[PDB]
Amino acid sequence: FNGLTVLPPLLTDEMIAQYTSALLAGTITSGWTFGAGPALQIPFPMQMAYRFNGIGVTQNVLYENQKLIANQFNSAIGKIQDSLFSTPSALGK
Amino acid sequence: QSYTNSFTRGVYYPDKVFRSSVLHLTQDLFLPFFSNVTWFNPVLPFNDGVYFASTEKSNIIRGWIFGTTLDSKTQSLLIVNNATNVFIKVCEFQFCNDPMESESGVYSSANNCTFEYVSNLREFVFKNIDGYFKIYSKHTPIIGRDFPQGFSALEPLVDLPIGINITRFQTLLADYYVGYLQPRTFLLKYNENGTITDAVDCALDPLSETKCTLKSFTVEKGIYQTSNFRVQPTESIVRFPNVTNLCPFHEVFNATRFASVYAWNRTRISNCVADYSVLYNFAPFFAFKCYGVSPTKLNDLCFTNVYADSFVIKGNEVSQIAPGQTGNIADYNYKLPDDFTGCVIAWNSNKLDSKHSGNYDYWYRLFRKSKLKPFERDISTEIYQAGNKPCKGKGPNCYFPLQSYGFRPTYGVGHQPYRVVVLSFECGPKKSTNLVKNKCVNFNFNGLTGTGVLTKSNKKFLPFQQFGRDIVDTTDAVRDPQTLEILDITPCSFGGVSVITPGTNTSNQVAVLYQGVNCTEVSVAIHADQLTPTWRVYSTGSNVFQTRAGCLIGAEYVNNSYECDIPIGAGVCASYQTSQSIIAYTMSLGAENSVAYSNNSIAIPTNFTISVTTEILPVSMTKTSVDCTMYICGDSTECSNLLLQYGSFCTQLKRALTGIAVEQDKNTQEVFAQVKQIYKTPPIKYFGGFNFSQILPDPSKPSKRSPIEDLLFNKVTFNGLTVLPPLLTDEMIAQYTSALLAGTITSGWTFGAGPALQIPFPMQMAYRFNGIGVTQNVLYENQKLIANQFNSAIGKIQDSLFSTPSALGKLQDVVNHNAQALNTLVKQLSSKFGAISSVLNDILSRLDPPEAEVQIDRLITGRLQSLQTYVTQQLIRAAEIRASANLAATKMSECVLGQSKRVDFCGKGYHLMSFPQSAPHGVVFLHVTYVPAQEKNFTTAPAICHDGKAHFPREGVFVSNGTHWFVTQRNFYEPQIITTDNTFVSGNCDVVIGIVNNTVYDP
Amino acid sequence: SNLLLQYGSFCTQLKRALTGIAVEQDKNTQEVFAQVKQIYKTPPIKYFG
Amino acid sequence: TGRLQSLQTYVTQQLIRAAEIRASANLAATKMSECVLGQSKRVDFCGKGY
Amino acid sequence: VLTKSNKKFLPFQQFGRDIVDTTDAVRDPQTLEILDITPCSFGGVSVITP
Ligand SMILES: *[C@@H]1O[C@H](CO)[C@@H](O[C@@H]2O[C@H](CO)[C@@H](O)[C@H](O)[C@H]2NC(C)=O)[C@H](O)[C@H]1NC(C)=O
Ligand SMILES: *[C@@H]1O[C@H](CO)[C@@H](O)[C@H](O)[C@H]1NC(C)=O
Ligand SMILES: *[C@@H]1O[C@H](CO)[C@@H](O)[C@H](O)[C@H]1NC(C)=O
Ligand SMILES: *[C@@H]1O[C@H](CO)[C@@H](O)[C@H](O)[C@H]1NC(C)=O
Ligand SMILES: *[C@@H]1O[C@H](CO)[C@@H](O)[C@H](O)[C@H]1NC(C)=O
Ligand SMILES: *[C@@H]1O[C@H](CO)[C@@H](O)[C@H](O)[C@H]1NC(C)=O
Ligand SMILES: *[C@@H]1O[C@H](CO)[C@@H](O)[C@H](O)[C@H]1NC(C)=O
Ligand SMILES: *[C@@H]1O[C@H](CO)[C@@H](O)[C@H](O)[C@H]1NC(C)=O
Ligand SMILES: *[C@@H]1O[C@H](CO)[C@@H](O)[C@H](O)[C@H]1NC(C)=O
Ligand SMILES: *[C@@H]1O[C@H](CO)[C@@H](O)[C@H](O)[C@H]1NC(C)=O
Repeated sequence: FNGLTVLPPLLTDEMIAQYTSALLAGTITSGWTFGAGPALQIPFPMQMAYRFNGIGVTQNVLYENQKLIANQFNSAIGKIQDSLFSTPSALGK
Repeated sequence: QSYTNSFTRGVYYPDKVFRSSVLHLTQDLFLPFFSNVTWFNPVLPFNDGVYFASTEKSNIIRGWIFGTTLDSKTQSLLIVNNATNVFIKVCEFQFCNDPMESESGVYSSANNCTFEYVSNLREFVFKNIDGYFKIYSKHTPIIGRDFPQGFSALEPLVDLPIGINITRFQTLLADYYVGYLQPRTFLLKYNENGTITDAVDCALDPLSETKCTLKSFTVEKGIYQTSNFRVQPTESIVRFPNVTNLCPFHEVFNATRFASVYAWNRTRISNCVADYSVLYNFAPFFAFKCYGVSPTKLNDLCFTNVYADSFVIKGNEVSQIAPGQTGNIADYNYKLPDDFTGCVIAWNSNKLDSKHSGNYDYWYRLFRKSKLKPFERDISTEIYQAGNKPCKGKGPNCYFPLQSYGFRPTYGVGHQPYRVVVLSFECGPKKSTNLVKNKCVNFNFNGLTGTGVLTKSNKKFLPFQQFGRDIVDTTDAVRDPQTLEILDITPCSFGGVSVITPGTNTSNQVAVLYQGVNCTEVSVAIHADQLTPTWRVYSTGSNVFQTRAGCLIGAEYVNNSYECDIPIGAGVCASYQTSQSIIAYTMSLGAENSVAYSNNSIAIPTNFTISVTTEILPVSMTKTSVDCTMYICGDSTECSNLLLQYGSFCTQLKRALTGIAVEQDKNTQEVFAQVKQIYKTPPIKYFGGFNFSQILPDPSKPSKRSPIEDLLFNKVTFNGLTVLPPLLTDEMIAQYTSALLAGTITSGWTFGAGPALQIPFPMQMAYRFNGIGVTQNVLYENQKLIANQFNSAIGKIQDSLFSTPSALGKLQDVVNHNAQALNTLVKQLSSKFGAISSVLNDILSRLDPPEAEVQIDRLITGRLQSLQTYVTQQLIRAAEIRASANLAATKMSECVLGQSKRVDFCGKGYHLMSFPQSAPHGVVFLHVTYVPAQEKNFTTAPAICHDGKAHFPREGVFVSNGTHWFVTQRNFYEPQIITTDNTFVSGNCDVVIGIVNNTVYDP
Repeated sequence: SNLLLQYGSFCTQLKRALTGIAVEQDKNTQEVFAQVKQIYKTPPIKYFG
Repeated sequence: TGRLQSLQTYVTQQLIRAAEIRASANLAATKMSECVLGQSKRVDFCGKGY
Repeated sequence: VLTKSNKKFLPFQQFGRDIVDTTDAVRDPQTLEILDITPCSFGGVSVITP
């Protein structure tokens, strides 16, 4: 330009992706605890049981409908890939 | 005759302004640091001031001789000085003494000696500026003659109003060091008295430029923005179309016969290149009087009207050919206008306008009963009447109104025929040069001027388009006017340079990041003297690194990975390591840690830590009130009247500032005054082992502040601007802090939702464990230890603030930002704003009010823009601090007046409690949190299939130590034997995946 | 440049504001994305229920 | 004067947009510290529904 | 208000300013006495009305 300069961000996109991957891996393996100290491992069907307990739903239902819920999630995430892909105004902000 | 370096010598007092312990950055003709100094009766040229340090005790130096040639034209200055008093004679002589009573004063002459004046390590700054010869003397008689690399200011000794020309200087003899001065920028440090004890250069080193920028002599570790680099232009090229000499020149300029001199030819020079300068060589043009423009070449500008004229005149008559002149030509032939901007070119034409028998052919008008006007043609051929009787023919005083020139070859310059071209306007001089490519160069293509790099273009122009633009509306591509070729205008490389330093105290080596530039490009620019930041960091061949942020020529890249210390950009960061040097590394985003996830693998901690963390929040800002009239106008009635015409700008600014002040008051009111009644701590002071000494008020001192509050307070530190005191005094704020803390430590969180309800502190902490999914039985089971942990943690806090001086960075930043805003506001009072001066009083008693109105208006506009900018900045910062104060109020209403379940809101872990502490313009939250530790790997199963039915823990987790299956709390290892009161049943043993057979014993 | 020199520290104020904005952006992304102590890897190969 | 007023307008607009984006980034940090690093009980904060 | 000053002017400095470039000290050669220039008292007035 004419004196304007766009300074690149300190955190490169690869580093931001690495932070995202680390947060997501800690969320899916160690659950919610990694943000309050050392990451404590726990199987995902147990963390989902805890999260059902956190909304006034006893964990049994989760197990009592484990696989179905997975498919629901497996379906829901799929629609996201389409929802962002089809609508061009999804990333409006 | 050796060459040395001037270490820090050559600092003189620039102005008689006393200053006390300041850092003043001034630009003047200084002696650059570490410059090359000649150590020595040869002739030394006087290049715009010289630093002369004569070091002798034998008094060999007997003064100075100053001048340019000493040829009895210039005032040769003769200066002598024995020890303290200087005898100065500004004489004018051919020679000095050099072409007991060991003195020779013969010189050569004393003619026109207008002025005489009387008054070991003798250093003198000799300058000639503003008609003043300025000699600055430091006569420090050190014992010896060796050149000391030391510091000493130079006081102003003498100023003499000479107003003469000086180019050379020689030393009177009957050693010394000489250095030259250049216009530089220096940061002078005046001490308490007016003693400039230190000076920092600005053109040397990246380190001694951040000092100039920050107005300080000690910089802290970090990266500092500084001046912007640019690759300077290398050459300059001006290009024009194929020079069409085809103007009506040769037929007009080189015709054997013209018409009558009064009847000039319409030599209309339009729509062609008026390159008639070559014809200067065709004929010996003698009377070349170009009054408005004097082209020795003329090929660029296009103009509408030329009104060119052709004349045939004598020699000793051009005196009447001048703008606004009167005489025979002006009053009879053609009047030249007062603003006559054109070329009168008369050339002798004996070889083409003379003949043997007499060239009686060129008539000129001598008599006319009318006066010519500019840009007029006289057609009147009537015989002039000079007698009362009617004029018909010769005889009486009736001359033919045209006299024929008697052109002869024997006549002199004043009578030889001159053929004259008169260019009389109501092109552009420059010869086209060769086109350069791929070089940062100035270009002047067909009048379009700029700077940039011209390369080959693939853009196809339609055969009428000359320029080329973009959405930015900048000239991107130009087609060559001469060779008809297209080429783009890629601009010269530029950007910002930043200086990375580990701090003045740590070291002095630095790094420089030329942002957004190729290392090859910057190295090439360095090689062929192309960079504007004239200082060059010494290239070693390994101290140059390339990254997406730019070229970092200050350090070496290491393949190692460390946490970021000084952010460089694009992940790359720089840090000092000890051998001792600056290194650049890719930022390591912490240690990589893979959690060993499995189908059946859980880890429950068996221990914990009661951690305490500090959370510093700005809550308020300094309340500032500005009197618009007094700030803008120094109690001047005229300025007030002029300001009155600008509407309610002063009223608007006052309203905004008052709103900001009341907003600050409401901010501290909302943050600290959420408690109805001031609560008092009990006198017993025992809280079940918890200490609470550093946070409770300490009565054995004034202000009744806690020791941590005392550390916080001791750790943080004119012209219409007034700092209004806050409504709530710091004692009152401390009283609110004490009341909140006492209600927290006696009634717990109950005092925030109603009347305070007393409760023993261990019981309150037990319920706070209940609030984070840890049964109260833990606390009682580990009371003492936990208390000690808390007692330890808080203790470390007292050291953490004490040891680290950068802990209260945010509040100090707020205070410094307000101080900087006020300092800028008052410093722009000295800004001239394109006016005569920055003081209204001088303008008033220097100019009449009608003229002074313009200058006062300019100053008013500048100061009003300054005030508006300050007010808008304060409004933005007030909104920011309002958001921060709302956050602080939310924390005090949730972290302090209760236990918050929001993660990472009231601390880095499971929140237990929080304690507020007042701080200057802010609050500090001591967040007490539960951080589990001492993990233990375990095997888990979502269910338990005992009586053919699945069993799930009511609130626990099923774990196994290899052999026996227990259920435990999911935040603290407490195994328990599985029973019916401990699990609940749902269905049979088929849907659950990780179900495991076991026994559920009934009690 | 000389004419602009008489307008006081306008350019200095603008540069300080812009640098504050830049470091604010860096701090924004630091606060948003760097709340994790250590980089965690996914298990070598495994599903999650 | 014209160009410096343009610069001041641009800088003020950037400051206001920076305050807006700072509020947005604070909200994003709060979400990642309350919706990602834990389960939030606030209604319609981490999405429409429980 | 012109009061006795303790600022040691070296015998070449006529004026004396501060970091704000406000002349906080002057000395007339006739008196040759260094004196500070602390300004006339001012401020604001505010009306408390019920
Ligand atoms: C809580 O801790 C403080 C600080 O250790 C105790 O106060 C005194 O601390 C100094 C050392 O800084 C000791 O020499 C004193 O003996 C301590 N006590 C007294 C009475 O001055 C404080 O006593 C501790 N709390 C309680 C209730 O004992
Ligand atoms: C200033 O000059 C006085 C003269 O008496 C001296 O006492 C004082 O120490 C000096 N201060 C400094 C810092 O040079
Ligand atoms: C004008 O130029 C023509 C030749 O082009 C010449 O014959 C004529 O006499 C000239 N008249 C004057 C006034 O020069
Ligand atoms: C005309 O051209 C001839 C050569 O052909 C030259 O000698 C003469 O001086 C020129 N006169 C003018 C006025 O150009
Ligand atoms: C710098 O220019 C060279 C030219 O050959 C090129 O190879 C290199 O990639 C460029 N570097 C950058 C940072 O663009
Ligand atoms: C978990 O169980 C599934 C069931 O098919 C199996 O595929 C997977 O390998 C198991 N994971 C282990 C044993 O780590
Ligand atoms: C937990 O750690 C503390 C020291 O921090 C120690 O005193 C205590 O005994 C430990 N508890 C267990 C269960 O190991
Ligand atoms: C996981 O726990 C088992 C025992 O339950 C142990 O043998 C193994 O080493 C642990 N793995 C870890 C701590 O990574
Ligand atoms: C498991 O815990 C039980 C309960 O006391 C103990 O008797 C047994 O030795 C423990 N075994 C292992 C392998 O930890
Ligand atoms: C649990 O025991 C039942 C019989 O009591 C058996 O049918 C079932 O397969 C067992 N489950 C496992 C996982 O061993």
